[PDB]
Formats: sequence, structure tokens, C-alpha cells
Amino acid sequence: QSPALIASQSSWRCVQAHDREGWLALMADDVVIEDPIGKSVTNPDGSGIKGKEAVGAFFDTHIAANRLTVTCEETFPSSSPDEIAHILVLHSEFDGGFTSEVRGVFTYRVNKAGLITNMRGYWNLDMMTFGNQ
Amino acid sequence: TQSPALIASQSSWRCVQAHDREGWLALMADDVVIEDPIGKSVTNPDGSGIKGKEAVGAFFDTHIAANRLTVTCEETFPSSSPDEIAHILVLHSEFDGGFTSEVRGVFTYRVNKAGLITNMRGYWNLDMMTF
Ligand SMILES: C[C@]12CC[C@@H]3c4ccc(O)cc4CC[C@H]3[C@@H]1CC[C@@H]2OC(=O)CCC(=O)O
Ligand SMILES: C[C@]12CC[C@@H]3c4ccc(O)cc4CC[C@H]3[C@@H]1CC[C@@H]2OC(=O)CCC(=O)O
Repeated sequence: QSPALIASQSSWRCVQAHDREGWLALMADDVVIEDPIGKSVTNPDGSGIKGKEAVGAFFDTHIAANRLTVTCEETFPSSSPDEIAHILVLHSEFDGGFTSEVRGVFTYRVNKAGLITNMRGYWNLDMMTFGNQ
Repeated sequence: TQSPALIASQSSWRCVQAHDREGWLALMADDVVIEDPIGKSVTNPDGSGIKGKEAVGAFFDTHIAANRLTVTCEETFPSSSPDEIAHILVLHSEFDGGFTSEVRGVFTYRVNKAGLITNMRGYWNLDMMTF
């Protein structure tokens, strides 16, 4: 198992586990999370969430007042043990029965130490589905 | 209006299928890097990708020579930036002599402000290829 694979798989288990300290242990001090890439609700300036404090906030905000599934549909290794891509499905269910889902490509890059420097999501609000119950 | 990233991605598969080398290079920024795949492999010998129009020209030549290359987009994943996009692509080679070669990967593309490809990056390796 490559470092990029251990890291990305560990990052889904830690959100499954709602395990904030284990999630942050996976991150480099210079981590940038672009979920999604570009200006969006979860990326207000289009530039990403930078550094472990900010990314901790991101974790805290995301796991609050909703059930947050991340399923790996498919994995695409590259030829670098430090970079990898996956198709993931994300489901949040907030209060009253709401309900957002998105399916995206996510790419991950780790440093020489095995820690996440980048996580990048290809999705936008037009691809997201809303529901009730 | 399709995004600059999507126009560029779709044009690059059209240029390849038309064996249009000048069309293909007109899509590229002068600082273009192509990592097909990311990391060391037959098509990325030093692992840092193919850099610049001249080198990316040579890449085009080597991939289409004696080859019936089809590039089929199975699925497209826009981002929230009109300059970055990802696709699942099936790259199918049928060389002269009849020998088949195939890979299905994730490819990401980035364009600059002019709409020219700065990056093209493939998530595949030789262990994923079929024959
Ligand atoms: C955009 C969201 C789903 C839609 C929600 C939403 C939907 C409609 C609305 O009027 C307000 C809000 C506020 C919170 C909004 C959510 C914040 C994160 C969530 O979407 C993400 O979990 C998708 C994947 C990810 O960013 O990890
Ligand atoms: C199939 C190739 C690796 C993938 C290249 C390739 C990769 C992507 C693409 O869009 C087109 C092509 C056409 C040329 C393709 C190469 C021709 C020979 C090369 O494969 C060999 O290095 C290994 C062959 C074998 O494992 O038997």
C-alpha cells in the first residue's frame, strides 16, 4: 500500500469515526484542502483551506449536526506512490431530513513523510443532489 | 458556454483523433507540463513529466505513430473553477501488426487565464494496463 493510499483511506476512516485528532494527524503543516477546487461554500475565496488549524475548523464544521458518509467508489493509483485519485460519494444528512449528496473525483498528494499536502475535489453545486428523509 | 477547461479537454481528444499535431499544440501553454502518467513510467521516464511545446509535440508523435489511438471519455467531473476539470478516460491503442493495449484512468486538466492547457495529469500505471 502506497503512502498516498494509506493516507487517503485513513482520511475516510477518521471521518467515519468522527475522529478529529486522527484526521489532523494525517495532515502536513502546509496542507491545502480544496473541497471543491474553486469558489464554493466550502471554499469561499477559491483558494482552499490552508494549514491544520483551518482544516481542523473545516473538520469541526463538516461533522456537526449531520451524518457524514464518505464512500470510495473507485481508486485510481498513478505511477507515483505519493499521488492518487478516487471517485468518492459524500452524503450529509442535517435536521428535518435534509440531505445533500455529491459524487466527485478527489485527488490526494502526500509529502516524503507520508502526510497530506493536498486534497482536491472536482464537483460543484450543480452536481449536488438534495433530498428529504 | 462550456468552460475553458472543458473546451480544452474536448479539443485535445478531437486533435488526437484527427491526428492534428498543430491543432493539439495550439491548445497548450508554453509552460505546459504533461504527466501521463504522474510518476515514473514508460511515457514519463524521469517522473517529472513532459515540459514545453517542443517536448509535448514529440509526445504527440510517439503516441500516434503506427497506432489507431482512440480516447473515449467515459465520464466528466467539472470542479467549481471553470479552469480545472477531471475525466475518466479510456485510452485504446491498436498498433500496426494488430497488438492491442488499453488503460482506463483519471485525467485532470488545468488551463490558464488565456484558456491554454498548463497541466494534464493522469492517474494510471502499467499494472492497470490490459492487452
Ligand atoms: C454544501 C453542503 C450541502 C448543502 C448545504 C446547504 C444547502 C442549501 C442551503 O440553502 C444551505 C446549505 C448550507 C450547508 C450546505 C453544506 C455545507 C457542506 C455540504 O456539502 C459537502 O458536504 C459536499 C462534500 C464536501 O464538501 O465534503
Ligand atoms: C503500450 C505503451 C504504453 C502506453 C502508451 C500510451 C499511453 C497513453 C496513450 O494515450 C497512448 C499510448 C500509445 C503508446 C503506448 C505504448 C506503446 C508501447 C507501450 O507499452 C510497453 O512499454 C509495454 C508493453 C507490454 O507490457 O507488453
